[PDB]
Amino acid sequence: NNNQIGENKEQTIFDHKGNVIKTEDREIQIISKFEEPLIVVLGNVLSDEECDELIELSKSKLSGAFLDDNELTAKIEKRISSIMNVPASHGEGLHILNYEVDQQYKAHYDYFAEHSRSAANNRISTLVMYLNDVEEGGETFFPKLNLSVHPRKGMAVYFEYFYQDQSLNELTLHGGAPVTKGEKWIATQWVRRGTYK
Amino acid sequence: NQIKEQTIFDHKGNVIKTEDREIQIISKFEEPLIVVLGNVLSDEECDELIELSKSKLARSKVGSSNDIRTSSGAFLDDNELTAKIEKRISSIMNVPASHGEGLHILNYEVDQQYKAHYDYFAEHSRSAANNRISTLVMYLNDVEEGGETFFPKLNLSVHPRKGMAVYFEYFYQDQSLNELTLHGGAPVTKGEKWIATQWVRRGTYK
Ligand SMILES: O=C(O)CCC(=O)C(=O)O
Ligand SMILES: O=C(O)CCC(=O)C(=O)O
Ligand SMILES: [K+]
Repeated sequence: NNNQIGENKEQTIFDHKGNVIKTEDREIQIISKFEEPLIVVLGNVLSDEECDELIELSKSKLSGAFLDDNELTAKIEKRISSIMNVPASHGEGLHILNYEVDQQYKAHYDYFAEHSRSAANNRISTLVMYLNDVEEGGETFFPKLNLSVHPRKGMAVYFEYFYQDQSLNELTLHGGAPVTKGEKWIATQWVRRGTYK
Repeated sequence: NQIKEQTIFDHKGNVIKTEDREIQIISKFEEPLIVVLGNVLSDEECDELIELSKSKLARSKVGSSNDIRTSSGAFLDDNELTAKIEKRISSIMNVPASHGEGLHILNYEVDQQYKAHYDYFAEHSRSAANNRISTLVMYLNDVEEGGETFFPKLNLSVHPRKGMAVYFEYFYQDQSLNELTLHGGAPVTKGEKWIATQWVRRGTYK
């Protein structure tokens, strides 16, 4: 029952210790952390072939679109659940987005306004997975924090917005900067507070 | 019509093409500028640097018997490998290799740490005549737990990952921006940590 040590900080959903996240089928690398709100750059999230397969599944179906469930998407969602420390049933599913040149995603929040039907089971965290390499542009940027993550195939950026202090959630404003050369493919997993699917 | 101080590192885009390798720009903290970089050193280059740091090429002892000091670690005298790596690093850092102090190798064992500090020298010192302006810390091995490079005034950490590096600079006119680059190496709690550091001076050093 010792004295208080350091300042009191809100607990996060992502609570992994160390430099690696050992999932059932892959060891994910913790690359960098912005402490609060928690933004984590992750390495070795998806294999090259998994990235290819997700893009292919996306093209055959066609803003973006969710993939239909199959053995690959369930495998990937299971791995993602280990990273995000929330059961896969809380995720909305693998949503695939393709940016052509000059396309972008203007800054926004991923959680829903309190006064909306969707906020009854609100989003609490996001994982953005880079499915290809982007010749130029396409950074994921957080303008209130002056932090950017640059696309790199197989890597991902994790961030959460489940804080009691709503100003911390409001620091998670983020966008996809315009692609200026090449194209950008991402998969996004948005995680809800409760079971979604 | 007008629409921030300029930086030494001014690379545009997602990669840095050097004479022999394409380095990956992974993440950027804008000001003071801190950049996580991928694909800096190959696995074998990391292993060889570690081995060289235990040879007669080293000028001192690379390992220590809890707080790392400025006498801890060793500079490597020049050979074919170190020159090749310094040439690559110079393209990353946008400064000629002759401004670098040379590869400095440091080994941390369990419980060892580098308490938070600045890399630049105090104005009132002989070393400030040709002060340091930027640092590249290259991770030469994997660390299971601990060993993060942390910036306590910015609440940002970079975790060790073999072959990656963190770059940061402290050549700003606004001195408060330089003082935001206070950083350290968090204690290694499982395994060991090997790094190479290149410190770059404003003018020719060697
Ligand atoms: O394209 C990006 O980098 C950002 C993606 C994003 O904002 C999302 O998928 O929710
Ligand atoms: O060990 C680290 O992560 C940081 C080392 C450092 O601060 C330096 O090499 O100058
Ligand atoms: K030293």
